[PDB]
Amino acid sequence: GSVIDPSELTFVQEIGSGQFGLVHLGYWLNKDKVAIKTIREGAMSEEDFIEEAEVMMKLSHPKLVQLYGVCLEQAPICLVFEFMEHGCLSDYLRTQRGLFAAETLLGMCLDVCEGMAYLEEACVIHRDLAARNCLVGENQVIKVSDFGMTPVKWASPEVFSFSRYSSKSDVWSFGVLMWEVFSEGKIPYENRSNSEVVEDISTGFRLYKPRLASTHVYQIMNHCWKERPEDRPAFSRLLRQLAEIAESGL
Ligand SMILES: COc1ccc2nc(Nc3cc(C(F)(F)c4ccc(F)cc4)nc(N[C@H]4CC[C@H](O)CC4)n3)sc2n1
Repeated sequence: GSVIDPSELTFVQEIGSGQFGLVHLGYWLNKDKVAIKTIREGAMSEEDFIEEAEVMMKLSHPKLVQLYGVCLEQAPICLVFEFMEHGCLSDYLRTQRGLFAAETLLGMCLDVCEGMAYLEEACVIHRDLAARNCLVGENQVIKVSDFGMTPVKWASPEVFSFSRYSSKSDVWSFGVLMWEVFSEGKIPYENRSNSEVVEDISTGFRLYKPRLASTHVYQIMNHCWKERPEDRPAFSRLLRQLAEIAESGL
């Protein structure tokens, strides 16, 4: 990827403050609107932070966020991404609650599923798929973000007990992301501790069917939440199941 000099960035407004660093609305070259992600000094190594960018810069799909480049010269170092006009999906769903047709919500799931099928094919495991790590562009296009990395509520049981990450553990997470979309940004397992969530899931409890989700939609969420990873569908199959409902039973 392209190396960006710090002098080429204009920081306009701080919009986010995470564990791994700050996010700012900015401009590159006084031209392109960008989301600038500054590393949090100490909280993560520059090597790892940079390697995430490298991974991302060679994964090209319409439903995966893109970078303009990396700014290494002046610490704190940063990644420079394209600016997604409507911010993160979890917040978007929350602020637009009541203004969504079920068809639109299904389309958002489809967008995320297309990007995840691409990642799955590339043998790239996300590890932290959640509405909070998806972004909203124009005409409500959803892109997957933060997908180049090396939250118990989105973790499959084999992940929360044994750290067995896989594309099928991403599918469990996608099921929870589907629940977030159809509940229009509710927090899954609200006010429950990790111990309680683990126990509930190990018991057979699953997130309740949201009002805007049809029976078929909920059947698909549940297939993502099967106990054994091998009983869950791959993203490339989920994509077509989700598309078939868009015609039939919403
Ligand atoms: C991978 O990092 C990236 C890449 C691109 C990108 N684009 C972004 N755009 C916006 C736009 C707006 C907005 F202001 F235009 C906006 C806000 C609310 C709303 F309802 C509608 C629009 N808010 C935000 N907020 C951030 C979301 C992600 C979070 O971790 C940090 C805050 N990002 S972030 C980003 N990160």
